[PDB]
Amino acid sequence: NLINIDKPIKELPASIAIPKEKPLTGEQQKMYDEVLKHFSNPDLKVYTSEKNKSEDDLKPLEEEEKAWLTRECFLRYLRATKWVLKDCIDRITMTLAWRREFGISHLGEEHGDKITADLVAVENESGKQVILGYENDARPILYLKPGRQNTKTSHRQVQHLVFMLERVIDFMPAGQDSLALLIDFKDYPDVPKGVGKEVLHILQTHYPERLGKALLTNIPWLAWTFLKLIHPFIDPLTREKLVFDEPFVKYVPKNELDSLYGGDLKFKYNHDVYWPALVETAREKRDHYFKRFQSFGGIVGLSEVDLRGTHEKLLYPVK
Amino acid sequence: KNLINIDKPIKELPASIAIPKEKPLTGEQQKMYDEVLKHFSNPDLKVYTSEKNKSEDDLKPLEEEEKAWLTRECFLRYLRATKWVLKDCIDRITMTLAWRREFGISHLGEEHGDKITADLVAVENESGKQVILGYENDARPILYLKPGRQNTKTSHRQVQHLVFMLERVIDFMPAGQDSLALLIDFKDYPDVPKVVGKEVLHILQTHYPERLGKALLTNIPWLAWTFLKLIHPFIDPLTREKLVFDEPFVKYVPKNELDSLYGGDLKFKYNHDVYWPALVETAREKRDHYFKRFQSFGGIVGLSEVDLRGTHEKLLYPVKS
Repeated sequence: NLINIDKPIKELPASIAIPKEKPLTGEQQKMYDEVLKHFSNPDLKVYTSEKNKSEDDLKPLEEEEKAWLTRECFLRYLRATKWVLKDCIDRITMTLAWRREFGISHLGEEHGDKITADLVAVENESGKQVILGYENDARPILYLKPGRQNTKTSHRQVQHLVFMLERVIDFMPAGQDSLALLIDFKDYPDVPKGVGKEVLHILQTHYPERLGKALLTNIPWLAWTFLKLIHPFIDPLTREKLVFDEPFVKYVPKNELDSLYGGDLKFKYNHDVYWPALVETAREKRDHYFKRFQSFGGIVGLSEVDLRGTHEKLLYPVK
Repeated sequence: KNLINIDKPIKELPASIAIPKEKPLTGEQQKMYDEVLKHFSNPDLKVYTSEKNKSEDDLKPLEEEEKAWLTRECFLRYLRATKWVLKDCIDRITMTLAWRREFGISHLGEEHGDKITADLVAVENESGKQVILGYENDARPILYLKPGRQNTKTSHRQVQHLVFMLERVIDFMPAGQDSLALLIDFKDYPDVPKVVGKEVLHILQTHYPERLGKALLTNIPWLAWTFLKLIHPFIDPLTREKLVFDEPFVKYVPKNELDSLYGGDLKFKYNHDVYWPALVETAREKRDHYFKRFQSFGGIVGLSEVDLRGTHEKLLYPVKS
């Protein structure tokens, strides 16, 4: 039953359906239109930095930034800000600024991103993070294996994290915009061997509505006890995202899941095979996305369903 | 400099720490309190002899020591924890009585026949991984937990030890207070020689309602810290408020009531042959007083811990009868 695999799975298989989008209410539609109008302003200028935000340094949206400002981008921020228009606009604006500051505002090193595959590659050499497979709801899977840590604490560790989040996002199927994390806390002895605050700020400020599901395994009994103690007091919606003490096959198809966790995929991390495959696959996805964006006028507010798809006519025409 | 050398628990709340005032009950809360009281004052009442082996065919009346545990404040702890739902309150109190029987702590002390004795669990404390010491700003007694000082293998005795110390910190409550403060230090202590989870969870979530007044956390591993910070915005405000981290502990505890390791004035070194007998004796003396007071006031269900733990001659909370 085992399937030997050493590279990311490039497409969502036909056997996993795309879940239907939660419908907008009439009023939600009206403030969506307000966010679109704000960011479609041809004269709009936004900050060039978050940590060094200055009212004296503002620059218009580049082509690649317009491609990031999608229908679904607006919706992620609208949901995250509980549909408060000013908070939504302010949040999108500060993420645009942070993406500039951080070196990822260009949708790929091929458009000038300072954060490159070469810069962060060494961080993945022990396979502490792996993009592989899709779950029941068509979310791409990112494995985090902190016990396979291979490098000293540094800001390159943060850059590596953001790079992979950006790549797992590249892997979203048309019609899905959240990911699933699979976190294995087991220590791996076979692997030899400020940042915390920065990682926290990025995760809570600049990736709204990305966490679809977090599957936790090999939790140390003490942390587990504290998790269980706190669990009844977590809000129901956040509560539902966390999975522990359950078979991962309840949430992931067997042929999409590492065999270490009950699945059918026999995966061994081989850097010189996996890494070029990941980088190339994501690059191909970006190229397609950006080519679609240009073919549809290169405007703000296009849908990721259209940008990541191949249909000739738009599913979500703008205005 | 201003360090105070101490090696034993502090026996009394100092006069410099005020006892927080108790918020009055509404007329409706009073009526339902009276209902709980009526239920447990029933002379014919019989209760399960076990929780894990609960059986409708094995029920026994309340012993004298159990009546002494069924205080006004016990009722109130359960009423608050059950969100003032009477049936849930009565059911929960009942199952804790059963569990206390099963576990070996139904008698308010080894001196009344408890299977859980100081001797049984003493070895679990030899490295000082748990310490009862001092009182915080709201007069809560302080229990230090130092998981990095673990000195024993995983076993049911570790659970017994945990319960024993919770019961002791409860013995240390000042009259007028019934919650404790936990101070948890996650640092690894190498110089303590390197050498169930479900049971501990069940006990903490089922049989100690409304005991956690404050949890002060320190030396948290950065990864666990990150997960704590990520989940924090989604924890209900009431529980959120109980947790303190990345704050000076002197904000929550007087300096002369706090271990110097955490910014306090108390230079504490754990010395088992000094600390342990002092703890045991102090708690014992507190139990003796409480139970003597209970007997002096008729030995009935529903007496107030403020009265049982005090010395005033006349009852502040006479029982409705």
